[PDB]
Amino acid sequence: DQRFGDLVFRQLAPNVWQHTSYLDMPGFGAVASNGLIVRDGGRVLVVDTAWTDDQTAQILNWIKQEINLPVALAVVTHAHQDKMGGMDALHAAGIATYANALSNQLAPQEGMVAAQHSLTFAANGWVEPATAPNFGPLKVFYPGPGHTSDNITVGIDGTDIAFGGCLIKDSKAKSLGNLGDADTEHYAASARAFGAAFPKASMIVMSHSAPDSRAAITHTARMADKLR
Ligand SMILES: C=C1CS[C@H]([C@@H](OC)C(=O)O)N=C1C(=O)O
Ligand SMILES: [Zn+2]
Ligand SMILES: [Zn+2]
Repeated sequence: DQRFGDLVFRQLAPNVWQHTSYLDMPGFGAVASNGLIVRDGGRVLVVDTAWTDDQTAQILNWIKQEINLPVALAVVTHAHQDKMGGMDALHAAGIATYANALSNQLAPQEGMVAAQHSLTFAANGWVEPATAPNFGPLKVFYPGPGHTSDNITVGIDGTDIAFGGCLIKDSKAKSLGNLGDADTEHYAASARAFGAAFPKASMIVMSHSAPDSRAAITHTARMADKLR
């Protein structure tokens, strides 16, 4: 995997890359955050911003250089900084942004810029397709409240990659990370719903670890069960 400015990029599959940015948090130093970049025909689709506007501009620059296709749309997976910190950059590049309607409602109070468009979901978790027009291989699933009440997840058609975002931790993880906004009562169930929603997916991309096996889902759920 490749360094570019302060960011790191790793190709996970033919038309799927994972982007990584860092933030110095005081007392623990640097923290990595992963999103996805996806080439679909003549378009590129982004899943999650970087921590900051500048890092997200860097993402766009790298897409210009390594793929040099226009960015059709971004999806952000909940209203925290690792996932929405760079909404202004995307808007300034005139890229269409999408989030959970709840994310857009929460964003002002979590100090984020709302996306331009709001996804809504069926009772079974699946995105209403009207609200996610022309997402190509991106299948968006709302697993229920866990890390945040608004956390959403994205599988990529034509790969065995699903993206858990901050919901899923790594199979050798010691805790569940920041639970200050979390739904402790439903977290295990939401992790497992994410599993069942993408049952064949075998490469689980996450916010804060390198891609992992489905034991990430299992281990995260088992960890959440001990918090209920
Ligand atoms: C490990 C951390 C601390 S750093 C990042 C934080 O970014 C603002 C957040 O989204 O809570 N998230 C997690 C997490 O449990 O996923
Ligand atoms: Zn978060
Ligand atoms: Zn996180």
